[PDB]
Amino acid sequence: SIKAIFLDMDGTILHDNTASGYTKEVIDQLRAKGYKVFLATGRSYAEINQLVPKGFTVDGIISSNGTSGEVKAHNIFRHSLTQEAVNKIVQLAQQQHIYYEVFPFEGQRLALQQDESWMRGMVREEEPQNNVGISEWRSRKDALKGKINWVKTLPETSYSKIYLFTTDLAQITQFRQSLIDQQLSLNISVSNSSRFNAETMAYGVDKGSGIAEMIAHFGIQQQETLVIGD
Amino acid sequence: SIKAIFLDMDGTILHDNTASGYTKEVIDQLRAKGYKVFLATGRSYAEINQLVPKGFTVDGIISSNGTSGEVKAHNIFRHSLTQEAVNKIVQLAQQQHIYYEVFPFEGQRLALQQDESWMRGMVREEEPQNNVGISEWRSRKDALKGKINWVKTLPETSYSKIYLFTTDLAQITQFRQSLIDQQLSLNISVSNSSRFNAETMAYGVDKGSGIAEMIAHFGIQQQETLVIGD
Repeated sequence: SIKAIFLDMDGTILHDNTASGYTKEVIDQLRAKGYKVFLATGRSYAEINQLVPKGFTVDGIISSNGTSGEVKAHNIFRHSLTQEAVNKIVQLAQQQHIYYEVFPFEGQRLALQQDESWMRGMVREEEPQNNVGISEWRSRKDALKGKINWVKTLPETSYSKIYLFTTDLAQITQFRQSLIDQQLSLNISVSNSSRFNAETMAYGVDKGSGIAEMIAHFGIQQQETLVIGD
Repeated sequence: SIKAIFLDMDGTILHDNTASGYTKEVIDQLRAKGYKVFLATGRSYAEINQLVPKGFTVDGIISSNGTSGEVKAHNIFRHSLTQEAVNKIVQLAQQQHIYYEVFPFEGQRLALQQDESWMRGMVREEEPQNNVGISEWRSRKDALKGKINWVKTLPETSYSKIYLFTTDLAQITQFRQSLIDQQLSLNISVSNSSRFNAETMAYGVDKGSGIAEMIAHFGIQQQETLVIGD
């Protein structure tokens, strides 16, 4: 029987959205009935906190794709890339003109200002290019419009992940494989959501590991946990 | 251990609403995991069916506030007032200028043309009157704008419920009591959602009885059922 429920979402349904009320109400009910209820999100803790309505409460949140966990506004884990890994991955990307976004745990995603013009160049067109999906194309255009902090030099801070993209399929296939080849040297796990991308996070860390860490904190077993949503 | 989940809602969450998709998706997942998932609604089966997005699927629906149950587009119970009760309640309401809406299981709620003048007059003001809540006031104005079928004579059809309203507190208090007083003679149960209203349905019938009938249809027990939502 279930003691923990995880809801995976991007937060948007908690805002303006007339369903935020219903979702908040359902979570309150579940919690009142004795369930521990958790959010899982790819968004950062700060972002998800900004989106949710006033009074919205869960027993915990795993954010940044399983790399962070928060309970009563206290961090219980924060799994970072090494600074050395970040620097090497960004170096390789730049050298190959692979569009990249570096995600800190706090603040905007970022990229080096010296790479701004070729990154903007790569998604210049309004229509998606070279078989890239509508959704990923729009996401890149939206990110270039106002979500990237263009920095002169990479900040020294804890880093959740790096996203890598290009419209050149052969190039990204090869680059993704080069990261896989270095999984154990850089201590990273490599994932991808399209054939045009890759993401690198700390080795062995993902939404699943985040869920395991969160339920372990509450003394709940995997077979007592229900995971639903995105 | 839970085998059945009932979601209580008015349907609108499933409409253009970018939450419609998430809700459908969550229901698909729960059903794929082996739960029986049901809707419970105050709307009619026909209304709720045209609100939901395409491909939306549940194991059953209880509608019209527990008075109708549907499984695979077939009716499994349809609990009606008597024609005699409907006629009597309407007569009493008319005599006392208690605003009324008679709800068939199919088609628009209805009221008699001969009563249109004083029904519309009662809620003519844009400002809520006599302490009536904003919500209930707006509901009455919305109903009068285009949700009522004004008939010369009441159709002979199965009827789910009668809603009763007035801005005269003393009058609805007494009228509500009069219906309670006749609960066993008319074979009705009386509920109310504000001090300005009353609703009459078949004796013993409500959302709870509909839930009970629906889970018994699937051989699931009450303690195996989770009920969340409105």
